Amino acid sequence: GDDRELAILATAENLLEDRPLADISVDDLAKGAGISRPTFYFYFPSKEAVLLTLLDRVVNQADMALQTLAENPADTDRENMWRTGINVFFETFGSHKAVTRAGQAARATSVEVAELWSTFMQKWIAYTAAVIDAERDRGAAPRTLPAHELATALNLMNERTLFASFAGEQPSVPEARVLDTLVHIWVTSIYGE
Amino acid sequence: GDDRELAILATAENLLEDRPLADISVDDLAKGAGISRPTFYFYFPSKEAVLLTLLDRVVNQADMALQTLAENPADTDRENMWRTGINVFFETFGSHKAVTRAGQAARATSVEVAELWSTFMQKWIAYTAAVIDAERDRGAAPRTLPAHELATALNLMNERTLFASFAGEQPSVPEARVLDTLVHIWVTSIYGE
Ligand SMILES: Cc1nc(-c2ccc(S(=O)(=O)NCCC(C)C)cc2)cs1
Ligand SMILES: Cc1nc(-c2ccc(S(=O)(=O)NCCC(C)C)cc2)cs1
Repeated sequence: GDDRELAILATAENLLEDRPLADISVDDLAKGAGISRPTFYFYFPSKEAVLLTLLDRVVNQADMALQTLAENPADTDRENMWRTGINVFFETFGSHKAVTRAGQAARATSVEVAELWSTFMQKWIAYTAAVIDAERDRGAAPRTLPAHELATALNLMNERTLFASFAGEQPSVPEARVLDTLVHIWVTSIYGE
Repeated sequence: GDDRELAILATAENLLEDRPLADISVDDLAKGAGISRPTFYFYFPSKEAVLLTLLDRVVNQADMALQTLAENPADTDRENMWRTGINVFFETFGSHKAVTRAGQAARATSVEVAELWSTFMQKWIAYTAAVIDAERDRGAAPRTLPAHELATALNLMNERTLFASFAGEQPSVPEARVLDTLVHIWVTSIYGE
């Protein structure tokens, strides 16, 4: 009953490691979760909607993980704070590469995939600006760029660059170097200047 | 003869201001340039190949423009040097928004659009790292991150963020704020930490 949903979801995740959404049919999703095509249609309107449910769970996992960090401050320097935060995304999306890759491709195609991405980006940017602002108020960060514009550009960098790394794109920062790379750019631009 | 090619190219550019490639047919390209469908096929294999020729000319215009700057150093501070360079891309792509937007969408679909992008990105990154390195050698920039990894991340930021701005995406930096925003992040991260 609820198993079947999870099974359809685990099946699409597995099949996306090997091939793109366009190359996975409803039939393959049904088969893999051990159910018929019309039983599939009872849980999902389309394969597309399977991607979106997967993407939704990744995005919320990153989100919840970032909330957790916010409710319990790590006893540490300013560099490590930023690093820990950026690491929520590196680990969460980086443990879900096929879904990341496919969810990103679907922004071109699906207005809901586009709007789910857009909603959380705005949320993660507003939080980065709140923290930059907090940092400015206590006198640790200088008042340079508008905090919101700086956070916008830093979030957008992290999106393209984390995602280029996970996909092994040319060019990209090697995955084992990407965290350090982002964290130097966040910390120099936030504290410098 | 050669007019016809330019006319087909100017027509696709115009039609892309209003609608996506998928919504422009070969027929519309033919009509707009004042020729038949089969006369179209004599200049181009597909609409797709029309996009790619347009994208090729934009990319080379940015490229040539960046070469020019390199052959005649502006008599100026380090911030303005970077600003002038980033401005080549802001102006070039930003004067060609529909082609930018469509060329970017086509990376998902066209291996040649993907490979043309990938080739110039590698070139623009190698040049940014050469200049960062040069800057380190003269003692103006500190040896922090590997120059090539830093340039990778800065180029990728500029791509997503310039392109998000030109498309009016949510979120995005306002277009009238994006240059200043990028330039503070390049200069703090290159000279800081
Ligand atoms: C200590 C703190 N870190 C953050 C924070 C850290 C990283 C990011 S992020 O890496 O820029 N995430 C948004 C884009 C993802 C799709 C890759 C966003 C916010 C906010 S407060
Ligand atoms: C003074 C100099 N500036 C550069 C330089 C400046 C900007 C950029 S760039 O803005 O990062 N361009 C590559 C991506 C485009 C599609 C947006 C790349 C290199 C190299 S040397």
